[PDB]
Amino acid sequence: PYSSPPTNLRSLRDRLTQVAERQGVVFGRLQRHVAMIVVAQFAATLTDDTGAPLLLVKGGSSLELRRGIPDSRTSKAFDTVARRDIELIHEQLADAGETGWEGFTAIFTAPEEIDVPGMPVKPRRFTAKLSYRGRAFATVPIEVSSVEAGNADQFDTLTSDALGLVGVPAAVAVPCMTIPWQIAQKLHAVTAVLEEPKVNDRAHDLVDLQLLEGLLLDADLMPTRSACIAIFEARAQHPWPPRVATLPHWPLIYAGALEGLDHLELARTVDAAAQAVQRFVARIDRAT
Ligand SMILES: Nc1ccn([C@@H]2O[C@H](COP(=O)(O)OP(=O)(O)OP(=O)(O)O)[C@@H](O)[C@H]2O)c(=O)n1
Repeated sequence: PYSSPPTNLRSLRDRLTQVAERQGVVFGRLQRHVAMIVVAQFAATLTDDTGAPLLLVKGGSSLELRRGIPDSRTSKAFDTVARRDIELIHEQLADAGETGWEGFTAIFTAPEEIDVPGMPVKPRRFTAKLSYRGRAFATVPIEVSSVEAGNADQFDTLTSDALGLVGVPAAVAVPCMTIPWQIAQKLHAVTAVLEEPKVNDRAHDLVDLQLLEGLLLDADLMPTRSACIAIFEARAQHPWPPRVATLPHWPLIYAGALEGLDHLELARTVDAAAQAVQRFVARIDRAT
């Protein structure tokens, strides 16, 4: 246990290395995780007139927070749903990063519209360039999506002790989109059928959906069913409940997304994973 915060970036990295070995995770994953937590602390300063967050973490970053680095895929971005339009979010995020948090500071690049087949609204992507006490520490890709069907009306508050473990004591509170909404979105995405030149490549959703099933309590099954219906209705595309199919190019992609997750009970083949998520769909659909 450290008595005080790292005096500089060198000490922070040395401490991260120390915690990574003790925890048995890869240093670069832990460093990404810590940088994402730091970004979340800037994001958490964005609030409406009632103190409620303007930004909720979702996607792979949400799963990492809920399950831990060992039990989740590498998250590619700090992915969020936003209750305000991107220009306000960016302006307040940039101000938060300039003011800093526990010695960390951030510069945010200009947002850019992203293409993502199947979503009603194109998300915006940009980058946070984080420093620790004036030394470049890491860059965190950030993704921001519009609300959908009331998916930001509720949230959970996640915590990590990763920064405490390197001696940064402030409280971590990460507002996160709820598991029922997160299931609804991923179920829609993995079952969407794209225009025939384009093809659906989201075999990794079959991993995330198995991971989410492991988190869901039965008391939230009927909430999840309603959230699935709301998402499928709002998106005005294929109907609920969907058929969880696979495509011929998915096997290698599904195997890649499993990398490092063997200690879990995940379906070993992609077609087995599709049938397991199909069973999940049926369980959700019967919780009336
Ligand atoms: N048709 C789609 C595509 C994606 N998403 C949402 O956008 C997020 C980002 O998708 P992606 O870019 O593929 O990242 P992740 O799925 O979170 O994980 P990874 O990039 O590591 O594969 C997902 O979590 C999901 O909530 C969605 O709702 N519908």
